[PDB]
Amino acid sequence: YKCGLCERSFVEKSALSRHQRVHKN
Ligand SMILES: [Zn+2]
Repeated sequence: YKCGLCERSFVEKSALSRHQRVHKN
């Protein structure tokens, strides 16, 4: 799953969700 904001490919949506801490809109 590509973050869109930094498109790092997170294998699982859980990780993608967690990764938003990095930007959080
Ligand atoms: Zn990101």
